[PDB]
Amino acid sequence: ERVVINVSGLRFETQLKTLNQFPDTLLGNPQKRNRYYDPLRNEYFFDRNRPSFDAILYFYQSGGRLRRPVNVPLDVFSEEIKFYELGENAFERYREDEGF
Amino acid sequence: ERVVINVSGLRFETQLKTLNQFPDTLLGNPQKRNRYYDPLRNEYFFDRNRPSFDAILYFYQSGGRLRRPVNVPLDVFSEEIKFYELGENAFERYREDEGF
Amino acid sequence: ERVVINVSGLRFETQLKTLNQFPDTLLGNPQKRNRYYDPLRNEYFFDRNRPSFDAILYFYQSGGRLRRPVNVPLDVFSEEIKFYELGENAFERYREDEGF
Amino acid sequence: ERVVINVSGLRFETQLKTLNQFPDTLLGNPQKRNRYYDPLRNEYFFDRNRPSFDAILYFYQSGGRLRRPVNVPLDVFSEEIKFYELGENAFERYREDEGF
Repeated sequence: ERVVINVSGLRFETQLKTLNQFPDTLLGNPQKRNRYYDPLRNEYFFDRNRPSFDAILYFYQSGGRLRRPVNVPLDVFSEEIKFYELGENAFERYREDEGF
Repeated sequence: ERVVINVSGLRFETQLKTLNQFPDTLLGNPQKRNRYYDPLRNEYFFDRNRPSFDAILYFYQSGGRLRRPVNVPLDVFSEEIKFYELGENAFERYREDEGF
Repeated sequence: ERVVINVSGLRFETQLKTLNQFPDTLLGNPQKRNRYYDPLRNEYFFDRNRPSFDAILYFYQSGGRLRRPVNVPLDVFSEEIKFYELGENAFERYREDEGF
Repeated sequence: ERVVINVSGLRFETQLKTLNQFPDTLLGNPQKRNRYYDPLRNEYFFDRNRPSFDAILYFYQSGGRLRRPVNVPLDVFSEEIKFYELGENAFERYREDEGF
């Protein structure tokens, strides 16, 4: 099943299975992701930072690799990983990787 | 209400409420933004630099965080923040952040 | 008149007047740009490098500012400015700006 | 013949001839690329990293120039060139270019 995630007009596509492998995240939990469903467009809409999302989707595609894009600052990216609820395990890895 | 902002073919989407929170800017003022409405496509069209716009929309989404993308030079970005009329408060913060 | 330039699937939009201000370039010369018209899609198609094009269109929008994106290497960008026939005046400025 | 390659929602377009010049790669071999055909959308779908793909398509357009985008880390890019089966000749050049 193909899913369309619209981040501020930038459309990402993936399979439901890709998101569902991390069920304790916003996009992996139907109950949380469905709060963001747009019934008019059959998409999930986020009125959020666009350049961070490459990395949020790749976290799922890669089975857990969390990497901040260089064109996106630390604090911006930190707020997005928290919003998408990637988990304390992933936040720990990220924190070691950047210093703090 | 969903808004489509077409910057040189790159389409951004946001909510009207997101833009309207900064009413003393081009995109937050209906009177100014409507000069750029494209009645054929039901979008606002800007024939302008594309890579700067991520940051112009995120200024609204973040409630005021103004950040220059690294792939975009200082002078290019400076001209865009002036064009979008982000305000002297925001221009001051930006100026401290980059030197000048 | 709105123009759609499809660079390898990345669609850029501008006005004809924007391109026509530099008539001695590929995109500013109807005779040269029309070799790339796609009658099925009513677009100009280039099966070329995508990240360089932001900067090729901005050269026209800015009235002549030629800048290489940082995510695009020198030799890649040099080949694109030559292909788009931006002119020896612009190529000189670029050459000073990068060394050689 | 125009081909649409959908990488996680980012659509790339090229000509079949462009891909077919490197027949010993995934995208240059009909038998391998067709495993990824999406009959509902008449596209080839890859649920993969988006920022690396500029460079994978440009490898074909340029007749062999393989370059890692700067916004994409070494290990991420290395996994994509292996997946797309660009060849040991190209992997050797890449390895010299980055160290290892």
